[PDB]
Amino acid sequence: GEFQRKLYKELVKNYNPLERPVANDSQPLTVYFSLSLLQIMDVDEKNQVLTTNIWLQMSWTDHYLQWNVSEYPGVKTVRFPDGQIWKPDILLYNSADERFDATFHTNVLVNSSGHCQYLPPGIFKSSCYIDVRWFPFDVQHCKLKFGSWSYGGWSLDLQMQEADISGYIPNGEWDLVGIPGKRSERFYECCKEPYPDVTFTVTMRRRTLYYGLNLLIPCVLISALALLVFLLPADSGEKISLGITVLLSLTVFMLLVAEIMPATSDSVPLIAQYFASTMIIVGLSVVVTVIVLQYHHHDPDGGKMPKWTRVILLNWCAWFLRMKRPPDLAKILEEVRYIANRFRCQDESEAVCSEWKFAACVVDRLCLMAFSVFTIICTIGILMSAPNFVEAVSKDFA
Amino acid sequence: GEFQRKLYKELVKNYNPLERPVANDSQPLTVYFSLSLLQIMDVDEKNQVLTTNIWLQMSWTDHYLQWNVSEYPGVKTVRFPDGQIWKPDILLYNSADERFDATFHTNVLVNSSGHCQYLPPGIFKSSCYIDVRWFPFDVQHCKLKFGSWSYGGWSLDLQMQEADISGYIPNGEWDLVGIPGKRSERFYECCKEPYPDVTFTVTMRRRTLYYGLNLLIPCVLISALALLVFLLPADSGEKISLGITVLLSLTVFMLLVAEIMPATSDSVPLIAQYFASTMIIVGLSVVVTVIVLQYHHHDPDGGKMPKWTRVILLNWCAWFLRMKRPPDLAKILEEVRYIANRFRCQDESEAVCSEWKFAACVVDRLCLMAFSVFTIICTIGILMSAPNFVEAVSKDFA
Amino acid sequence: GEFQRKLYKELVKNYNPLERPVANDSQPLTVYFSLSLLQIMDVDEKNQVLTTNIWLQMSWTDHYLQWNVSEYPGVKTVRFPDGQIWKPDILLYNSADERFDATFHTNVLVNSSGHCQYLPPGIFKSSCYIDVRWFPFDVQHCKLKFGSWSYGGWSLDLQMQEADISGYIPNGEWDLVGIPGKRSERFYECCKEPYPDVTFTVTMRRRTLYYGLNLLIPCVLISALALLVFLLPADSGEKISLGITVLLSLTVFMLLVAEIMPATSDSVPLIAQYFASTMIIVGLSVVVTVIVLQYHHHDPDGGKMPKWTRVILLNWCAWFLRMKRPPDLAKILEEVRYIANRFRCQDESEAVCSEWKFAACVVDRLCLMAFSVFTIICTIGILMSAPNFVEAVSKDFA
Amino acid sequence: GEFQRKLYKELVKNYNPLERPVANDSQPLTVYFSLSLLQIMDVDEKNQVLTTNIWLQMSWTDHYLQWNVSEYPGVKTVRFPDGQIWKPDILLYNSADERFDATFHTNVLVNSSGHCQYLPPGIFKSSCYIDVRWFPFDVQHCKLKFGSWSYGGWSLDLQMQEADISGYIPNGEWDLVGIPGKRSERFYECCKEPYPDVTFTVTMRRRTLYYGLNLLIPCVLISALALLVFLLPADSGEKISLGITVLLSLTVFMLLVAEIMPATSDSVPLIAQYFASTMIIVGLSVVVTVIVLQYHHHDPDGGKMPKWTRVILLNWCAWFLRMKRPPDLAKILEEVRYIANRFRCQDESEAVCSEWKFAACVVDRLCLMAFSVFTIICTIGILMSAPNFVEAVSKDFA
Amino acid sequence: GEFQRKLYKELVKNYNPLERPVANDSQPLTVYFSLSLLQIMDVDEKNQVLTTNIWLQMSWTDHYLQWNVSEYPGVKTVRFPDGQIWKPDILLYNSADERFDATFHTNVLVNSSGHCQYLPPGIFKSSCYIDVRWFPFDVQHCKLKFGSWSYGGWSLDLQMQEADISGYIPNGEWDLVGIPGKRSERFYECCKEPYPDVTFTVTMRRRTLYYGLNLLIPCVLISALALLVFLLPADSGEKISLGITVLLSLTVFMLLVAEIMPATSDSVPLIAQYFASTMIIVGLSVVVTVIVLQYHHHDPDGGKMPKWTRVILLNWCAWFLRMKRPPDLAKILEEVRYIANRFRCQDESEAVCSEWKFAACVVDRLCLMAFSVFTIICTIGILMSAPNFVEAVSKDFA
Ligand SMILES: NS(=O)(=O)c1ccc2c(c1)[C@H]1C=CC[C@H]1[C@@H](c1ccc(Br)cc1)N2
Ligand SMILES: NS(=O)(=O)c1ccc2c(c1)[C@H]1C=CC[C@H]1[C@@H](c1ccc(Br)cc1)N2
Ligand SMILES: [Ca+2]
Ligand SMILES: [Ca+2]
Ligand SMILES: [Ca+2]
Ligand SMILES: [Ca+2]
Ligand SMILES: [Ca+2]
Repeated sequence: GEFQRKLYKELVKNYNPLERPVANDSQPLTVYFSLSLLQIMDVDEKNQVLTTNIWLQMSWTDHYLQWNVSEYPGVKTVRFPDGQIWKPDILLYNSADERFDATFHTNVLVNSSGHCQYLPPGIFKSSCYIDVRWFPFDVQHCKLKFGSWSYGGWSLDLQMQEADISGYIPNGEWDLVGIPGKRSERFYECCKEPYPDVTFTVTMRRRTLYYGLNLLIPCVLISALALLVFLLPADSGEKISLGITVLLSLTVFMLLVAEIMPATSDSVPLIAQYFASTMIIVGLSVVVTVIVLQYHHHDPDGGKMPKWTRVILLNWCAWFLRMKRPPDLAKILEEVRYIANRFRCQDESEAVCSEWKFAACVVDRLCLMAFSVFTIICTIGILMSAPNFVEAVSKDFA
Repeated sequence: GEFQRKLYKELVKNYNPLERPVANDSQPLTVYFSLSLLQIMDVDEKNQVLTTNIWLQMSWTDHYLQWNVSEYPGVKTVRFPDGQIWKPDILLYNSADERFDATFHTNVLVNSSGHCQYLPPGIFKSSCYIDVRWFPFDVQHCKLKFGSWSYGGWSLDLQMQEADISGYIPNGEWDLVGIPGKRSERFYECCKEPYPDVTFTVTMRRRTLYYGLNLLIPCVLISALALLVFLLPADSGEKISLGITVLLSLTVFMLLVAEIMPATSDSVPLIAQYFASTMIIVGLSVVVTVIVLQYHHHDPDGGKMPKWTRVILLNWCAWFLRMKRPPDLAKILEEVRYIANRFRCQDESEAVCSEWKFAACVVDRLCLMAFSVFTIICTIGILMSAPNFVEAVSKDFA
Repeated sequence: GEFQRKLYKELVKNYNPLERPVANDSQPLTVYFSLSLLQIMDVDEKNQVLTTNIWLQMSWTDHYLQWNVSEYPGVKTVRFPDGQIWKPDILLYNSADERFDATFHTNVLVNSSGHCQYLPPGIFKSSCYIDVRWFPFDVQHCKLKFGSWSYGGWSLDLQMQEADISGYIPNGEWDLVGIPGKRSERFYECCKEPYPDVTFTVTMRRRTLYYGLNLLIPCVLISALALLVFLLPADSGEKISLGITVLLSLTVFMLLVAEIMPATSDSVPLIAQYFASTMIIVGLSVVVTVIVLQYHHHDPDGGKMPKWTRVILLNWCAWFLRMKRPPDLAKILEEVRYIANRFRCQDESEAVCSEWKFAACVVDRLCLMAFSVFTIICTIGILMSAPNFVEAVSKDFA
Repeated sequence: GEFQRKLYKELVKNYNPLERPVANDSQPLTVYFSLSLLQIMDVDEKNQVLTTNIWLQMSWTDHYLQWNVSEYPGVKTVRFPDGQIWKPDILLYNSADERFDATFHTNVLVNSSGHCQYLPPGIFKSSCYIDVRWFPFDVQHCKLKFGSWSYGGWSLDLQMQEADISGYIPNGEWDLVGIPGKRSERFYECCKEPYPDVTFTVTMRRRTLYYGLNLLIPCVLISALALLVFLLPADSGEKISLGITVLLSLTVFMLLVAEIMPATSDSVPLIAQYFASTMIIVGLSVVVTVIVLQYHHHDPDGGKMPKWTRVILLNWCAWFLRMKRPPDLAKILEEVRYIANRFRCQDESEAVCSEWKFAACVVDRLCLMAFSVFTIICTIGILMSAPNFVEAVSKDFA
Repeated sequence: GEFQRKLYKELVKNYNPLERPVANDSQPLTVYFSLSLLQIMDVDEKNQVLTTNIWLQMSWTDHYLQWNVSEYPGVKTVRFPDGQIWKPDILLYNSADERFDATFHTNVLVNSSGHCQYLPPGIFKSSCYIDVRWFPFDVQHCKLKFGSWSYGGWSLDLQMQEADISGYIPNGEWDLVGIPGKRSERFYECCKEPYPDVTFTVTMRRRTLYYGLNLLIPCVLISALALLVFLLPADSGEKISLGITVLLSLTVFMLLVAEIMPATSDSVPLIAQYFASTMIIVGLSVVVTVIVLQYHHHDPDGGKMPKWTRVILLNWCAWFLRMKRPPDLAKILEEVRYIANRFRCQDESEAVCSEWKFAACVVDRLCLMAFSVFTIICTIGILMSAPNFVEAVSKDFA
């Protein structure tokens, strides 16, 4: 209207969008900086970059944008686009975005007293260190460092307001514990003046329901299935087939864990050593199966069973695991004697083979017990060694 | 021409593209906002972002862009590019695009009465919560929240017009149920004035023909093939080979389901638990096969069959499943006696082995029936537990 | 030079780049629109977006850009960049690009008579419906809809010129049948004036040499190899091994077909049902192998062969498939009688087992013939059911 | 300084950045165009797009940018950014980049005589036809076509200077043979004036060390391992296991070759037919193994060996491949006769089975020789059929 | 304020942002160039491009931006955006970014003496040669070449300041040894004037903990498991099954190494030849297993054991590896003689078969020892042949 047009023409006249809108040129300009977290887009641990949707909030007082409400009836707020009024140069210090700004420049509301208000949105890409030591029971502290690029503490001092949690969309993968912030002053050995900045520490923890059901339970079931080799009879030649097939199945799980894990080489991930232990147990089960088959397929009278081997396997382990089984009339006679002698020799050889097979079965059951104990101990210890494991289980699975 | 050039030179003179084109500066400016959905580009459930091709429609009245048709014959409409006339700052609140605008700024048609008209296109990227609880029988309600960034209800009030469905290209993957909208007013504890906005809720459901034929039918056939282990004779040593190979085949299906599913950890997807049940059934079939082979390859006289084992397997289950099968003249005689005695002992051992093998076959058939029942029950229950399953089947497969 | 500088200074003076360059402000401005297709970048059937390299061609007459050649010797053409002279706002209606323009704005040549000429290049991203019903023997009709955004038929009427095929780089994957176009007028229930637009329908067909050699021939060979199970003797326990391994091999082909196919759920792709039929045949071969092994490994005297089973398998199918094979002196005698009686019983059991094995071989050969017939019929019928299959084969493979 | 500021203020005055800087407006302006290739970023054969880092070099003479060195001491060169002085509109005709320009606009150095100099860098994306007929022994001729967009030969004629090879970073994958160029004139049937352009043909060949060690040697070793089936004895039932496993291993190599090859359907790649031949040989080896096992597991007296079969396998092939192996006293006698008669019958059956097994071994060795010859011939012929194969081997492997 | 506005209005007046701010127009302008490395984003060896987050630091003296502090109380620093004051055109020469600039243009602080200060951030993408000869024990020297685009040494000479390591975020994958820099002058055969530039050589080494635990240890364990074939008895037919399965497992490791390695064909990577040696050892183990099974399954009296074969295997290798095992009354007699003669012949054949089996076992143990030695030697030699292997192990694993 008439009054709004007159006000807009009056305010722009003799206004420099480069000068700091202070009335004395020496007193610092107080700028209240805060943000409003909306959602966490994707925590890319591969490149150690955090992508978030954040609405910044800046509020300062302008001395040259003040008018009288009575003299200009009706109009109470004026908005200026970029390049028309002075704005603070606050931007993310650790921004990993290519543009390095990642802010949509909107208008700046101005009240009758000149109190400007700036709410620039944007999909920020911060760069924070991401440790995967306790993956997937992981808690991350990503930091957003905001501050004026070319203003000191005696010209533009930052004042902090608490972040706005209201309106935050809950990310499925990550749970937001909170976003505490702190205002800090950095000094240089030039001028003895502060360089304040406002930094917000995004504290988030990873949810383990999806990662659990996709990596932990399948691994446990696969290891328990690999333990089945010791129950198959040695007569059927499919023991090492099952062992090598279950190890081949674990290979693709190892590949998946490698593809989802970063290339960080500062610590060993918990799930990495868990999978390593599981695959090592499977390989040792394969070796044990080879030994058991070597015992089972022992040549008749091809060797002598050692006394220690007997007294251990056939007695002590048998009792421990409840085992129980450890003229022409002369020529015809001389000819028929050989058949029965050969049959007796075959029976003795069969008895020796039966002893060897029972020793193999004893080794099978002993290794079944030992590997079950090892698998249970390794799984429980590795899973419960992670901090806040009980909290994550009670909050995800329950 | 002459008249059009004169009109363009007259309208621009003494015009501020920053002022709101109201005649009183206090009466609110009515802006009619609506959109025209064209197609759904891609529903990215991984990042919970919806990509759509939308033509916005804005219509307001400008007081300073009115002329006389008689005084300017021929010209009835004038178009101004960005930065030359005032436009509303309506933009998507929950836009996940990096630019946060995602609108191609076009010209604004102006009638003789000053009624402006704005139709900015753009590939919007909204951020909506996407639940995968009932995947793939899934219905999504994605929300598009539009509103003025820096205008209240007493200066620029939004009026809603129904979305334009005409011209919508049917997306292959998703079926558009509809796009209802609502106008809501948000109040602050500052000024007791409304802050209206227009939000459109895109209601879409996923089609299950592709997902069905790629995930459900192959899984059913794979489970039915895994059930074949109980039909193979135990004489051929290829039972656990088939079982472990079919489980290895299910492993890649699990990997695919993990790759197409988001990392959301708020609920267990229906197809996720379906695949888990199928693979658990396959693993239990492998365990049962191990038990059956242990029964089949039982050493002759290496143990005693328990009385309960006999009375169950060889009688009750046999009847339930229709089983039927549960001087020198003295020396020659003494020598030939041993051969027949050994043959009789071998025959008795063979009879015991036959009893054990029949018990193994009985267990095989019992487990075949039990696992067929379990697979059918699990598949039917999980598939029919999802809401609107019948609608999706009748609309996709028929 | 002097004359060119004078002409440039004269033309710009009193020129508005916003007015339509018509001499009467009521007669429509004729704009001749045409394009010049250069190459097809990538037909992304996943998102139903077509990417092409197109040089647009626009020609209109400007009334205010006319000068005298004699008065300005030497200079015959003047070029103005964007924002200096009026240009039509023609753009792709169904553009799926984020910028929605995808045009590099070049200069506009102007002749002495004011006939402007505009050739803006650009990598357009159109959105066309892509059906995969007859994949890979597929013919696509993608549509490029061009028209003025904010001009009617009484101010800027579009005139169509045929597309320029000369200079088109032949895309390897797709063969360009042609690009016919049509000019259509859309009417609104407001003003009874046309809204013309020029739309070009890109008609292209997919070449099947690469898709053939990568998907069809390997599938045929894999199915023919799966047919080999019926030729292996049942004595060697590696039948179901071969069957399950060939099915596992087909699994990755199914995964590839799923990865290259869109998520469209409006029709079943031809190659999809072809692969489904092949894998179903392989699974049925596995089931048949299980049945054959069940027949082969039949216990001696563990059951009675049914009369119908005999009269079918051992006679009718045997003839159909040319099968041919369907004091102390008393004690010694009484003792030796048992050995020969046991041997006779073993021989009878061996004869019964031989009958069962011959029945298994007969079933093997019958199923070999039946599955060969089924595979041939399914492959030929599915491949030849597609339209223009003969054209694609004669144009790709020959 | 003073003189530089005076010169800059003088040159800009009465200067139009739109006019061609010629002194007569009819004589053509000579522009010397050349480029300086730095590196080849990536040759994307999938989309037939070449990405290169190129520094363009343009030099023309400006008539209005001449000053006196004595009158302006110290200053000898002036630089103007974009939009301040006239520049040629030379750009890549076949640019596949979305922006279609892909040039970073820098300043233009001007000497005292007005000789301008322009060196705009940029990551160009040209579109060249890429044939994969002789992959990986491939030589590509990608073309970069540069020319003025809206200038003829009588206003702006292009003069060519040889490309600058100095400073070219050697790309690891591709070897740069050279970049010859040619200046050509295109005529239209309008005006009988040339339209010159400068095109540079980038001639590059692919290095085969990486592709060799990753695709050729592994394939050769895999085929040689597949040849081992004929050496395994038929007693162990693991022949077809090895054959089908090696074929399954070749399947992933086929998948890799498909993933690295474009979708071009104009010719069959050399490595494609090489892999096809290798996999066909493996499949034929599997079929031969099936035949050999059918011969080996032949039922005793289940058929008659044909006379031709005998005279070939047991004699001619045996000699060719050095094979060598082709009252109560009556009752007891009548009872014991049967045992020896049965043993004699078993011995005759064993002799027949031994003949069949020797025939199977003869077939095994014959097929070993034949398949070794076939594999060697196919590999050598396919590898040496490619042109410049010897050059690529001597330059990569040596 | 008043003084700041007056100063800003005074400085801009009669200022040309194109002239070099020197007081004599002949003396060179000293520009101090330095950078501040923050983090290494990703070292993409595939395209030989290095992505880093770098804050540039430029400092020069401006003659026209000097004012009096006393005359303008309070204001001590003024900031000008892009296009308002002269700035050096320093940019990365070897930038591989599409924009080629990759710098966020910020304000330029100016002191009372005119000493400007420029700190433009940006995510630079340099192009450096990346050799993978010693992967993963790799040390890279990537070079960042900065220099003025269109200024010589007599107008704008570059002065170098050491790079700022403080504030560098430690990248997980790469360890930063240091970033030494050097200032060099390039001369042309035109003018005998220097063209200085400042280049920083980023020296970084790859950490081997992740690559170690994912590629080296699994390969060692897989090779050691492949060595287990020689321990399995030949009676169980699962030797070549284990060998071919472990080779199939190594196939996916080869695929992973190919996917993570660049396409460079100038040298053979260390891990590439390591994996090649491991897979060659596995293949040779498979061949040895085939030979061993051929020896084990030798037909009775189907050939004669060579004298050299005996004296080697059964004696010398047996001792080397501690092996130990290398009227009617006439008719009945004549009938019973045959049974014992046949049994004696069978016993002799069994003895020959036992000799062959012992020879096979001797070959098995000899090959076990030989392949263990070969695997150990190859692994140790290849791993320790890389330079700084001990440093990388002591710094990553310890
Ligand atoms: N999560 S991970 O870091 O990617 C990962 C997962 C599993 C795994 C490793 C790494 C390697 C580190 C330790 C052993 C090695 C491997 C293995 C291979 C063969 C056998 Br027999 C036994 C064990 N197991
Ligand atoms: N769709 S999914 O969420 O990716 C998915 C699919 C299948 C599946 C799971 C997850 C895991 C969760 C439950 C068991 C576990 C796994 C499994 C592994 C070995 C055996 Br023996 C039996 C069962 N089955
Ligand atoms: Ca993530
Ligand atoms: Ca999707
Ligand atoms: Ca495609
Ligand atoms: Ca490539
Ligand atoms: Ca990397």
